[PDB]
Amino acid sequence: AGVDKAMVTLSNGVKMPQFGLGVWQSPAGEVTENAVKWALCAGYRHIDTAAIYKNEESVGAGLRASGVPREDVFITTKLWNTEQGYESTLAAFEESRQKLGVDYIDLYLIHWPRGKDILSKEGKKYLDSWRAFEQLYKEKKVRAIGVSNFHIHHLEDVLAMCTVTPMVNQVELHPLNNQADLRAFCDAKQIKVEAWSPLGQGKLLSNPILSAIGAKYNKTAAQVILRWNIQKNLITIPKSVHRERIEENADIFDFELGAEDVMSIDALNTNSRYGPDPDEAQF
Ligand SMILES: NC(=O)C1=CN([C@@H]2O[C@H](COP(=O)(O)OP(=O)(O)OC[C@H]3O[C@@H](n4cnc5c(N)ncnc54)[C@H](OP(=O)(O)O)[C@@H]3O)[C@@H](O)[C@H]2O)C=CC1
Repeated sequence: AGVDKAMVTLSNGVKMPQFGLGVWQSPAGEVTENAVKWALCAGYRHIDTAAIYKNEESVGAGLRASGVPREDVFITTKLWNTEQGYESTLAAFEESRQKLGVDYIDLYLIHWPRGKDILSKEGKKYLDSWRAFEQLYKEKKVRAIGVSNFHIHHLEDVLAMCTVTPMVNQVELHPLNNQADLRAFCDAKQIKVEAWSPLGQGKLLSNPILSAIGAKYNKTAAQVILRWNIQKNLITIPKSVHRERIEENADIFDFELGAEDVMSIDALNTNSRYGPDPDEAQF
């Protein structure tokens, strides 16, 4: 019933807060430190970062600045595409950990499978990366492990070799790209789906239908999308560097979208991505 209290239980029993702050494109230094501090002070208990964002030290600094005990906060970071492989994944994990200034990381994700052309030339290095994730998990260095931007076929590849099933799959998900088929698969395999670019990188916020739905509840279009995420049982990580938007985005536990509204948002799907298609990426 609140941003600090809404949880999704992963297949290993770990409670991951359903709502988090994304920090992609938040500059290292003061901007990231403030955004993180403001989020935590507003009751967020989850921060999503990545090695490639180069702001992990700032995430750690903002957490320390907030006064909120590290044990109450869920930190996700990600292994970058160029570091896939077994020993290289272990090394990258340690680098993230030291930058974050923590003893353990809550969730570690393979950032991308890498595009089909790279896979064809270099092999599916995400599999040996997953084996490294399994060792890190065995050694209690990380509380949960998962992937990001994996389609059903990438997931089948991991499921065929894994000793631990990926616990989260973080993918582009918003009302123009609802990921219905991937969600059906992930539900079957107990893989929780987490939405990236949930506000469509900001581009969805002028949407007539969404704004009109919001007006019914004295909420903004952004708040409608995020309430839709919550009611679809998704984990969501909207990004802002602005304190007012950070607080606004979290203020979605004082209303609920009715059936017709949910239907109208579901009708918006066009399978249109703002981000790269994981199959076609040339990185
Ligand atoms: N696994 C992966 O490959 C990826 C993961 N992600 C993760 O997902 C997170 C969220 O996705 P992201 O693409 O960053 O973007 P979002 O879909 O959250 O949209 C972010 C944009 O919306 C603006 N915004 C945020 N809240 C509001 C509001 N209430 N009113 C008006 N404008 C608003 C922000 O502006 P401003 O900041 O100026 O306020 C920013 O321009 C990322 O930060 C990252 O953590 C993202 C992409 C890929």
